[PDB]
This record gives sequence, C-alpha cells and structure tokens, in this order.
Amino acid sequence: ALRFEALYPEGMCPGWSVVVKGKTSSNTSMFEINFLSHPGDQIAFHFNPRFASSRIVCNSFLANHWGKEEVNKTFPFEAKEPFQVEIYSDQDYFHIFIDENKILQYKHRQKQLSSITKLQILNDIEISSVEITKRGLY
Amino acid sequence: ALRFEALYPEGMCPGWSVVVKGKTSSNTSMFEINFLSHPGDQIAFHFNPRFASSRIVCNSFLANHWGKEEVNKTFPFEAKEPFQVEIYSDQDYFHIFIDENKILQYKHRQKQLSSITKLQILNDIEISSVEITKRG
Ligand SMILES: OC[C@H]1O[C@@H](O[C@H]2[C@H](O)[C@@H](O)[C@@H](O)O[C@@H]2CO)[C@H](O)[C@@H](O)[C@H]1O
Repeated sequence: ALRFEALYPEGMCPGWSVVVKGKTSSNTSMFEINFLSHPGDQIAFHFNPRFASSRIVCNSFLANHWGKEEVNKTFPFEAKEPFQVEIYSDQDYFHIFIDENKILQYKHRQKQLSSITKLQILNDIEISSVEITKRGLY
Repeated sequence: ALRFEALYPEGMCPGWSVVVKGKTSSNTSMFEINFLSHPGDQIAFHFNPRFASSRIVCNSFLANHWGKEEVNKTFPFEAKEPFQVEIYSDQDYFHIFIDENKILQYKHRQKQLSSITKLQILNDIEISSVEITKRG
C-alpha cells in the first residue's frame, strides 16, 4: 500500500535531497521509493529494496512500461532495524546514500527533471521521518 | 497556488511534527499551512500568516462553515527572509514554533485526529525544506 506521497509542483529535481527514515516489518517483503513526473505519473526513478533476495532493484517506468533493471548487490538493510536512505539528484544522476555511505547512482532516463514533482513510498516500510530539502547543485 | 502537499494515509496526527523552511517572495502577501482530514480533504486546521496586516489567522472548516478565527497576539515573521516553522500535535493542541520558540497553541476542534492524513502549503512561500517526523 501507499505509505507516503508528496507533491511539489515547482519540480523537486535536480537539486533536492529526500531523506527517508524507518524500518521494515518483515524479513521477506520489500518497499519502494518512486519519483514521478507529470504528465502521466511516469516513474522517473524507482528504488526497490527486496529483502527476500537482499538486492536493490532500480528502474524507470516510461512509455507505460519498465526499462532495463539495474540490480545492486549492496544491501545495507536488515529486517526491523532502523535505516536512513538519502536520495539526491544532480544534472546526471540520482545518488543514494544509506546510513551515510554511498551505495549507488542511477543515471537519469527521464531527462525532463523539472517535471518530477511527486515522491511516493510504498509497501513494507514503517516511516519515522521524511525530509525533502533543497540542497542546490555543485 | 499549491506549493506542497503530503499524504500519510495511516494518519499524521497526533504525535507528529511538520517543519517548514522557506521565505516569502512578497512583503505583503500571505501563505497558509492546512492540515486536512479524510475523507474529503476537510480543513481541520488552517494556519495563515498574513503579511499585509502582520496577523496570523487560525481556524477550522467544520460543520459546513469556517469557525471563529483566532487572531494571534504577535507576528514574529519577517517577509523575504528565511524562516523555520514547526507545527507539533499532541492530544489537545497544535503547537506552533518559529526558530524553536512557541508562537501559539490551537486547541483541536476536529477530534478525529487520526483522520488527518494530509499537509498542504499554499500561496506566498518559497519552500526550502519540509520535514514530517513521527515523534516517538
Ligand atoms: O523493474 C522494476 C520492477 O519490477 C517489477 O517486477 C518484475 C520482476 O522484477 C521481473 O523479474 C519480472 O518477473 O517482471 C516483473 C514485472 O515487470 C515490479 O512489479 C515493479 O514493482 C518494479 O519493481
């Protein structure tokens, strides 16, 4: 189910950081953080830790379908243990830091960054905080 | 216009903080932060700093009408300068702070606190941060 959604119509990319703190309930489920663009609620960036396999799957949902999965074996999550995920965007990538360590970068596929106005968090995450902050560029 | 909206379907009241950082663009416009209840996006709490008169108005839209306005004694905001406002809810009030100093408390009128699932920010505020945190 949808756990959290935010809308910032002026565009929350590039140059914004999103920090999500929480924990899972289960050791076999998953959660996801999505950045959506208008029109059409296309998913510019989907970040999906899958606890059953301890893999992070990232992708984009453009033209009504997923593209190529980018799968990461770095999995700094454990069931029921609090975590902090920070996602920051520049002109070129989304950058993911978990528990203050850099984990991965995901190259933009949706180039219309300013049309990314929505953040969505779904499935097995008990959220303690969401922060959305303008951090500038380099 | 709508500047920001957040939805937490499990209910973001009581026992949550919302911290908004930003600044106004004008010397004499206004902005508002509204907490909305489900179903219907109903205005459980409306917080409205009005820079033309330098007055804060708080109210609720309940039983089909706006209630009695609470006009705050003080107006600590300065236009065109960054501020940090926090709204924290307990069982009895919304508590509002600027620079971590309390400005006012507003007694809950909508008692269905758990149905308050949305935060909405409208009009003259250039947002630099929104933080929504469960205080537990
Ligand atoms: O690529 C990201 C998404 O994957 C979807 O699941 C895929 C699955 O990973 C793949 O192995 C195959 O079975 O097709 C599935 C459907 O496309 C998820 O459903 C979706 O939520 C994204 O995570």
